[PDB]
Amino acid sequence: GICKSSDCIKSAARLIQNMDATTEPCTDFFKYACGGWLKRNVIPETSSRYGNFDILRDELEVVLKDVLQEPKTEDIVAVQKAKALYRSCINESAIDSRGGEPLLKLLPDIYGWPVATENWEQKYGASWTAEKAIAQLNSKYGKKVLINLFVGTDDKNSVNHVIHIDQPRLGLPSRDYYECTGIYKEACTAYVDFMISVARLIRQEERLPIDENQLALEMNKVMELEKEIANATAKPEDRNDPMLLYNKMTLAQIQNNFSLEINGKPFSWLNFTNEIMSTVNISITNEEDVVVYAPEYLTKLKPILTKYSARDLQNLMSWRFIMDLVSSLSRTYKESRNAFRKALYGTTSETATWRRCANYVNGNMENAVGRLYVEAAFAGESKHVVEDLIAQIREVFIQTLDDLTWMDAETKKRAEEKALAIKERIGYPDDIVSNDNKLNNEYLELNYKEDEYFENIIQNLKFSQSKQLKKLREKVDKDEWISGAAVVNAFYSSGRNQIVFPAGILQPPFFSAQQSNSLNYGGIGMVIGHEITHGFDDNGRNFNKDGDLVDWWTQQSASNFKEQSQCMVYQYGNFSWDLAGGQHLNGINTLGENIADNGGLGQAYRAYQNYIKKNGEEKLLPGLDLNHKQLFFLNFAQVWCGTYRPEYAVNSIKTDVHSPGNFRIIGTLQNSAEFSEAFHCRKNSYMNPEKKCRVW
Amino acid sequence: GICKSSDCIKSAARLIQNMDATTEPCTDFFKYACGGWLKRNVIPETSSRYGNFDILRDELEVVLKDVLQEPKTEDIVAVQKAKALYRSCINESAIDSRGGEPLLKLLPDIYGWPVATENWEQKYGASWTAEKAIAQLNSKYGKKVLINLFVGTDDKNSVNHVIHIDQPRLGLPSRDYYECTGIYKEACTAYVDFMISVARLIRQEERLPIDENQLALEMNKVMELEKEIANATAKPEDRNDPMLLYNKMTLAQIQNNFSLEINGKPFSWLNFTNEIMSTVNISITNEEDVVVYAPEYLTKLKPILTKYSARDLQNLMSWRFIMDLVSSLSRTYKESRNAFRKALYGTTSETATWRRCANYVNGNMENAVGRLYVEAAFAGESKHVVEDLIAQIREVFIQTLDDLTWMDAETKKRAEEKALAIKERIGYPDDIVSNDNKLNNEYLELNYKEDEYFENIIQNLKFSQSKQLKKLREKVDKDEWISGAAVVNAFYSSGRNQIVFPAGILQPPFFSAQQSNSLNYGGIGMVIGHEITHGFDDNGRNFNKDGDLVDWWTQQSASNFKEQSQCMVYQYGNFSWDLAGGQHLNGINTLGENIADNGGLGQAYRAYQNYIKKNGEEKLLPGLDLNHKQLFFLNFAQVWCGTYRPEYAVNSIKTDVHSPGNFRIIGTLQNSAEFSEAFHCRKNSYMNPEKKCRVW
Ligand SMILES: CCC[C@H](CC1(C(=O)N[C@H](Cc2ncc(-c3ccccc3)o2)C(=O)O)CCCC1)C(=O)O
Ligand SMILES: CCC[C@H](CC1(C(=O)N[C@H](Cc2ncc(-c3ccccc3)o2)C(=O)O)CCCC1)C(=O)O
Ligand SMILES: [Zn+2]
Ligand SMILES: [Zn+2]
Repeated sequence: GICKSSDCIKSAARLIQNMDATTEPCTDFFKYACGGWLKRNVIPETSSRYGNFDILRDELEVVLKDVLQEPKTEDIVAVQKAKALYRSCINESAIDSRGGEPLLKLLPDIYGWPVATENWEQKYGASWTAEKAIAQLNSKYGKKVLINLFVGTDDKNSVNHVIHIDQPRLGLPSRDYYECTGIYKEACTAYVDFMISVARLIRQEERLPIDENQLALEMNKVMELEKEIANATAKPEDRNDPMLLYNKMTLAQIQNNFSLEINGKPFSWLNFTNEIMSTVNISITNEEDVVVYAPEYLTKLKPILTKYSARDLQNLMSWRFIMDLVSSLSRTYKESRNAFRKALYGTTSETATWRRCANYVNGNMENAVGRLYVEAAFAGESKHVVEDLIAQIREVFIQTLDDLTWMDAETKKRAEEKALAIKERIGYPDDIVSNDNKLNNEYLELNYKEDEYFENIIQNLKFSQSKQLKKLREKVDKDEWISGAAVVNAFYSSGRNQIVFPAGILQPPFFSAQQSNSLNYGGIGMVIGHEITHGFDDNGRNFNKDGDLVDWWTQQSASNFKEQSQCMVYQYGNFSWDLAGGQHLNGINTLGENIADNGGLGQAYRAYQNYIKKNGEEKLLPGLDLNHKQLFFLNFAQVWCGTYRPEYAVNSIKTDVHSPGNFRIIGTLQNSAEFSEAFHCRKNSYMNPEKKCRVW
Repeated sequence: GICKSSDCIKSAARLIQNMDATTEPCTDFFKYACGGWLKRNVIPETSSRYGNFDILRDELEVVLKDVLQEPKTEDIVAVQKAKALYRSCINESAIDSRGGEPLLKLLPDIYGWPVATENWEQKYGASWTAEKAIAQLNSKYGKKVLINLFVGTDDKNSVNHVIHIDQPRLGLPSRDYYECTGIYKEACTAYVDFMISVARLIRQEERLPIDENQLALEMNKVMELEKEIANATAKPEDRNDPMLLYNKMTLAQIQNNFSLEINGKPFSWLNFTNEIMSTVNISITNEEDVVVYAPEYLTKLKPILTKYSARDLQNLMSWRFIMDLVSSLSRTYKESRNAFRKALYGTTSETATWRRCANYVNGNMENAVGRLYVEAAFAGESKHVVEDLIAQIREVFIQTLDDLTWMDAETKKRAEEKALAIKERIGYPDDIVSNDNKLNNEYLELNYKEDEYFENIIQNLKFSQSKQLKKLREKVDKDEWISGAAVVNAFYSSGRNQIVFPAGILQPPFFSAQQSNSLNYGGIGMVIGHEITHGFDDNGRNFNKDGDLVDWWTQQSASNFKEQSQCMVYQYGNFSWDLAGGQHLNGINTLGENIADNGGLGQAYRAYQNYIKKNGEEKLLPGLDLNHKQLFFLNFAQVWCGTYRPEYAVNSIKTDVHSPGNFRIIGTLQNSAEFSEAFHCRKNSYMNPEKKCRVW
């Protein structure tokens, strides 16, 4: 009664090699499921974390290199461009030759970088306007500094676009870093030293005198400024309610309610917006509707900005863009980033050039690269099997609604509506392979030079920014995929009410039409469940079947959601992370993902139980003294095999909305009665606490 | 009739994942056995080649890191030293702080480096003597320049040591490179540029004026000199007959037959030898017996050396030592080596610091590190099984003697004598684990400082050199192992008539007491056979049962050996290597190894056939439509799964005595009738030529 197929022995060996049978499954399931893997592996010097996901990503880069490196005769223009972008990226001889020259040429366009410019006030200060300086960086280069103004889908009308105003991203991973003490000390030191290093490289190349003391005085004034901007920013915990975050205002009321005095002006919100929108020849009036996500940040900003000059602000503004370009310049410029990335990521080295380039072209030409990927790596008969698993999981989500005591019939009926309306995307959009003009027209405006990598990167910035800005009066395209196919991940869009399973994640250990169903349901099944549950998490639950931010919950069911969820907030907030220095997880920031993990695995398990009821038991795996219910949980846990570098662990606890892999395993299985049943766990064993959290 | 053990499914998955079933085994067995592996893998940026051997080596480094990084309470002094050497090596902050300072301190001890010294003639030239300058580098630092004088086992008396005189190693991989054209152009340019770079770093640190033109003039004069020394050196093809290479002379006849005039002196062979031997307080007379391996080189050297000054010679002499120290200094010094190693190895990066350090301490404290390795990684019940496989393979070597038509009864009886006398070493010497004083006394003279890595490396150079020089009047220790245990390799010593199987190679795919015997015989069995056959190759056949260079062959059997071998010289010389630019293998240089591969696999196969005769057929592997005879050849071929970087392929074709992995597979299986029988290969199919080479 044992399976002896090639595909069953491959999976049994992987399961066997990764696990640690000497560990009690009911004491620590991460150690039991992953112990063998952790012992054999060390995180690469170029990696911040390593494990199942990162290994599959590394392997996907191999396939990209194969398809991108060799020109072919019948290659369509779109494919030629991807390959020519790749070739321009991999020629380090050509890049090195140019030094920082392409950046030197760029600086006058952005009002310069005051620290690396002589007489900045006479040269740039004279014309300088906050609304012109911020807009230039925004519209031409996609770099959002001081005020983050973007064109995006209306949360309250999923067919239209709106101008949004939000707090900007910071140079350090999170606002937390700005304390600049203990765990953050090395990151802050390496950040300012990186500002100093680049400023010195530019001065040397521009044949300017270098005063080390004035470099440190000016660069510490940028940190001083960004520390204030960071403290003004709202916490993620104060941004997790989409209904409270959504504030629709006219540009008139923004000018009235959020005044700013920059360089003793004041700030004209209308001039700023038109300075951005004219790039795309769109006229904006004071009767323009704007979604303001950060009203408190805009209020706090007012007394911050009056304190600094045009020179102080532009020193931060240009640094924020320059810090992103340095890695596209010569070795000397690339090297200036060494201590900063080690402090943030723990990595002592950059990834192979061919890997960075394969990723760069995949990120910028997702449909051209996705097409090449699928031909090479993806079997279309998998698409059909995955469609069927999704239909089974959506069904289990609806069936489960009835068993949920914490919701009323009225809210349950609307959750059924949302689930039935979920739009699934499996593998790749057919059009990328079958429609050559469509694929060619999407890149028509791009023209790459093989000796001009920096110009190629700059062209991509302007193009992606023009693409997004032009969407303002345009409607949201229902046929658009939220991800390319050459991606090892899955997604959910609230605004589109859509679940996506790129071809990249549709491979072992997640899925194979030849591996056992216990393994498929525990892998891809759990992942399908996770994406569906995102539609019903603390954020997703706020959007209807059409992707509109509208309340569809009764006061009671909504209060019950919050009550049921709070249990997971405490459970996960109580997990201490040794790699992050004993620090506790953010139970509030990781909530959405934790709901998705717990719901998703339960839904997958019930679908697997229904599969058995209908089809009977599966043939047991060779070399494993585990039944199929146990293999279900073994495979789910192996999806999360991995470890983190201490510096990256310190980063992710603050920036990532997901719990670390080990706690996604421990947390989920602690709440699963089906797990403790399958592993015959004793009451109050570490993996079997009496109190079990449950929302979905 | 199929095996379903955990250990059989692990091996079947590895075999399955590495092979390519879409390839005809009789068209290309490398592609069929390794195709799956080649497709999935790319050579790492830090690797010159990658494959089975390198993967196992990388994995062994993981184990070394585990055992070396954590101090333990009951650690013996020998273990504390290994761990403290490791810790000194991994602290790059401490190393970087020192710059090139530890090298600056070293230079006056070696008569300086003229290019990075002001007024070298007044400072060093005044006292300078070729015999003092060459001796200093030799005795204190183990650096052999111009004349390679060493203490080693007497080829004609395996119990004693003798002073040997040979041609030195060159800064570039082989003499071939010195053409400096085409394939060698980038290596020669990067070599001289590396001399220039280090000279400039030293001048900058010593606050000296830098004249770029005089750096290039002096450094090109070192290349000019080394090009002459390289052309004077004898080819490996002219060094493959141990009987012709062995020339016993007295120091008197060396002074009479090989005069040298350095700095218009002439050279005193007695002063040179005593300058070396006094380091160890050994007096040498002109009646001292010396083995001269390079008499023609010494003759050609005479008109070369008269042409150059003390300044020109010392510029090469110190560079040859400095080029080896640069990687033990700060980042700036480490970086000066970037283009040179890329030209020789194709690597764009150095391996992880912890990996270089684990290797460094394993290479210098092989018994301390081996002890830690075996406790952590090696099961002693494997030792017994391997002993038994060796006894079976030695037996098959003797049995086969009878079937050999090309040898006479008299030579066959002496080959039986040599084989019966072979001394086997399996896993590790018991003493490393059970005898603490012995282990502690071997490192007694070493005292490491954790903040002083360079001093630690310098101490190891002097210690290893004193150890070797002191052996002159001492007898050869019969109990000495030719390798440490933490090594993924196997060896044969002609002088000791000994075969070694370190614990590091006694693991899958080579060996496991739980994997199928077809896999064990095809893996470790082949490797045991290879090591035994080395005792009877074109070099080994010249040494008797006691390790003495004595003729035991009849004129006919010896001529027949040469006749039988010539077939392999042609077969392998006819293989064109695409990675080495279509270049052909050296059929003469790879002969010894090719004999060992072909003999070794045949001996292993016959032992496997005898195993079946006695024990019956083995249970078939799941997921494989291959019988056990086929699995034998599949596993042998998987031992050689791998690929090379083009630059390293250009290096190895010239420097390595082994054929590349793919040709070791194709060449061996082409000559194997048993292979074509097992795979039902058609006559004159690529894998089945009519003419089959055979010696052993
Ligand atoms: C935009 C969000 C997409 C996300 C997709 C999923 C996800 O969580 N994907 C990756 C998983 C990942 N990368 C590295 C590691 C890792 C490293 C070491 C140890 C353990 C793990 O795990 C992630 O972003 O966490 C949900 C389920 C699987 C796919 C979502 O829906 O939240
Ligand atoms: C001092 C000589 C020791 C040697 C030991 C053996 C050997 O040949 N060992 C290694 C094998 C090796 N390293 C990397 C690769 C490789 C990389 C890519 C593709 C293919 C292969 O293969 C070697 O030095 O070639 C004989 C049989 C096995 C062990 C001997 O007896 O000659
Ligand atoms: Zn998620
Ligand atoms: Zn060999």
